[PDB]
Amino acid sequence: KTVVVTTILESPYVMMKKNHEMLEGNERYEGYCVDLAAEIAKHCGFKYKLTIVGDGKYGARDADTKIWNGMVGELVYGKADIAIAPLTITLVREEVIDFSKPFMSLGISIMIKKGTPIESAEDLSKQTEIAYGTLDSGSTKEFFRRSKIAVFDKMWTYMRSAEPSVFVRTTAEGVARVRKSKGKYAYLLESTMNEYIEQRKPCDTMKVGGNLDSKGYGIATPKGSSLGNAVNLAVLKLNEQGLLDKLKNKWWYDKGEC
Amino acid sequence: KTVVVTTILESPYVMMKKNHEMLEGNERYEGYCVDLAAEIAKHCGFKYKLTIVGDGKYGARDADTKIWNGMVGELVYGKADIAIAPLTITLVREEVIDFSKPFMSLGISIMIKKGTPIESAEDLSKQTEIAYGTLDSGSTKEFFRRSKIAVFDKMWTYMRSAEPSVFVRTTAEGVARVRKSKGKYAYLLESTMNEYIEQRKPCDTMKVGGNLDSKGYGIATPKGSSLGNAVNLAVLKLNEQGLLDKLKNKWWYDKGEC
Ligand SMILES: CC(C)(C)c1snc([O-])c1C[C@H]([NH3+])C(=O)O
Ligand SMILES: CC(C)(C)c1snc([O-])c1C[C@H]([NH3+])C(=O)O
Repeated sequence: KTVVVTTILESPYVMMKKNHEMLEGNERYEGYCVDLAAEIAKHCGFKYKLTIVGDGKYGARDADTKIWNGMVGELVYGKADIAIAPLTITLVREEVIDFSKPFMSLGISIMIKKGTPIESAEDLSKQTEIAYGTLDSGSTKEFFRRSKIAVFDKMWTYMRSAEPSVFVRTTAEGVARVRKSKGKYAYLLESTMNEYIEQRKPCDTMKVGGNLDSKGYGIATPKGSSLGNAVNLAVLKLNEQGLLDKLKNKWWYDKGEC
Repeated sequence: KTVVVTTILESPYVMMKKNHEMLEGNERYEGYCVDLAAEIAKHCGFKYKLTIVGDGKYGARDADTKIWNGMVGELVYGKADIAIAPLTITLVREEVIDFSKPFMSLGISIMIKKGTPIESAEDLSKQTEIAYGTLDSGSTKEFFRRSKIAVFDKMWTYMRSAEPSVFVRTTAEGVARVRKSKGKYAYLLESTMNEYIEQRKPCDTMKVGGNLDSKGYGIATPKGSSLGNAVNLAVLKLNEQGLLDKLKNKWWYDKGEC
């Protein structure tokens, strides 16, 4: 009866509080999605337990074993009742799980270290001196892998063949790579995360150019779950009340460092 | 030609240095195994690259897919040339990878919060008020799962059926659980790690009683790797020179906090 929430450690959506070893249950975490989960639970009238996804993945269907991993897999195989995280709504996932209307809009974007002579995806695709990649798993990588758009196909061809690998395991690694590469590495990630990092010291990164696409994050539930309807209505209510905007401002700008 | 070393983040064997985002390659890590790897490389005359195992696992053969995971899998499938970590030498693993003679001896042991009325495995097995478990994966769990020793069989029966789960994902979680349980949780882990934690503030934990078994950690290489022989001779030389003891004292006691 206690709703099991699967989420993922991804600043500023879900983070461990300072000296968390001394805290219990949900009180161990904080962030945009922690606040969102509380608001949704409050609106839908249920108790919940926040759990961090085991493999630390968002969700992808293995070609080899066909087994969904990450938060999507947790829902598909009945391990969790709802996923509250920066989980991108995609066609492939929509076929196996349900998504509420978007609680946040974003698009793939380019992160560069300030000073890098790049302002668009076309620019990256037309040169080789500045390397570029994405999270080694996730919707961003999948977008490039499945895209037939000329520029993105060219970018994907390069990325999947680049050696050393241009892919990273976490956002933190992607950021560190941009920073330590002296402008020789550009990172492709979702816009709202790009905007978040822009506000983190040493304030040496920036989002450049427009977004490569447009999509959103949604609250996910198992396909056909009765919880889906109510959660979707809560997201809409929260959006209309301005709560969603308040949360972004709180975690992105109020706590900004630049 | 550069030896790929697979290891795992497990204090004090391998740890991220303070403000590591600003460091490159092997310089990002420190610890007992980082030092050991350097000594072995120096003795065998090769260059190497330290890499953290992807799934953060030691190594187990999935029953379902039969696919080895963790550092053992990295060696089995040819992703790494050598594993330098607190990898326990077991019969099952010895059948698929090679191990040098032990570079460290240890045994499964009991970790309790000071004050807990427990001094042995028999004591734990004869009561229910104090819960107890192990790493959710690894040689310790496997020992209990495969054991036919009366006391350990009884302990395993309890552990695999206990609800909530008595298993943890990491040593850190096992320790935090012992500490936050007010003596209501005992943790089963290898002795040298138990001894390490004993030296960490708040100095509220302790190893109690004798060990449940006797074994060791070995440097692992792919089955039949030419690198195995030389690495084994290096471990023996390093042991005879007192280097192995120096490293333990350095990371356990010299840096002790109790
Ligand atoms: C970690 C973060 C959410 C910022 C990013 S950046 N590029 C991605 O593919 C992702 C993961 C994606 N949203 C997903 O749900 O798979
Ligand atoms: C993490 C640490 C090495 C202390 C422990 S404690 N109990 C275990 O099973 C392990 C893992 C084990 N050595 C292995 O190689 O699987």
